[PDB]
Amino acid sequence: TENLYFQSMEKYENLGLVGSYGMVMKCRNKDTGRIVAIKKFLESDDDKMVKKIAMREIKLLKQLRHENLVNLLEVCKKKKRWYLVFEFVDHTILDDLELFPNGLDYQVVQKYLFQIINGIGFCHSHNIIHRDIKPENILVSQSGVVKLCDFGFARTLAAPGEVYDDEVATRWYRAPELLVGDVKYGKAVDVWAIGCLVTEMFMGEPLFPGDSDIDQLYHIMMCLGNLIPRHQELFNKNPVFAGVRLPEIKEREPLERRYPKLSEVVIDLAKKCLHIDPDKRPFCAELLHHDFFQMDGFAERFSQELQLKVQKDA
Ligand SMILES: Oc1ccc(-c2ccc(-c3cc(Nc4ccc(CNC5CC5)cc4)n[nH]3)cc2)c(O)c1
Ligand SMILES: [Cl-]
Repeated sequence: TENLYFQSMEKYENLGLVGSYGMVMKCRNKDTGRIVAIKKFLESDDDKMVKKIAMREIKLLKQLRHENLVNLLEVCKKKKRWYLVFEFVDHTILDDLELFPNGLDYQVVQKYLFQIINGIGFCHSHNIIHRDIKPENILVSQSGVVKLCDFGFARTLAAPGEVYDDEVATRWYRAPELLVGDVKYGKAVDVWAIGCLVTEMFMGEPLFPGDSDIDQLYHIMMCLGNLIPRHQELFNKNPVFAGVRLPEIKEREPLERRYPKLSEVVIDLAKKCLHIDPDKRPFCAELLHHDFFQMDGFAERFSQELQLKVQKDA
């Protein structure tokens, strides 16, 4: 079955390159009519140890089955190349943000955020750090079901140049530990990224839109103050930053000063996610029990709502 063995690509037709997401093809199932999204995973099966490691990744995808994650449907082979087949979701959060220049309605933000935190939380409990949270990487169904894509397979088989392209593309959402070169980052980098989406979704403005990694740090520190000493040490030892000094800042512009209309509950949520010290950020499950989701029983009501959406939407 679609779970047991490699399937064939004969039943698929190409419909233009999806997206952003590397080489991800939009295809249609000739037999079912189902529209799908196909990514090229392996170039060559030949390397015996390589294949060994690919099966390790595929096995993990098949175990990351969740309502708020794009589903891997099947794996196909053609010649020496392997292709992962994912579901095709209607649109992205970025698409909604471009229709709504003043930000999203409060309840739409609650529903999108709750789902994002839920999907990320599941990743963390399976020892996966998503590392690529941004509006374009968060898909939305016609029924409003959020689905996270792009977490691990393509990134491992990637060039030093693809690593570099990724870091540039996610620049605005990268936590300070990443920007200074901490290679022992943890799950907390996703929480930071979620923090970034809070004010963006409400205000229709990116939070820290820097032009470079030094400029990114500057935007972060102007709002949130000095980096922790561990981060300063990494910065000073990082060849990327040779001849560059960390921002000194006389005047901090705190978040509530920048967005004085935002309620204290919303500000509190963002600040929790945006701790400069990643140890001080909450974990995902704690976030879902913030007042922002719990006032007027939103989280409870919405969990039931979401379960019916999911079952009739799929
Ligand atoms: O390792 C990987 C690599 C790639 C993916 C991945 C899986 C699925 C998708 C995907 C994207 C997508 N839908 C989509 C993507 C972009 C747009 C933006 N254009 C708007 C519609 C006009 C709209 C819809 N459906 N499925 C994208 C990437 C993945 O899940 C894991
Ligand atoms: Cl859909």
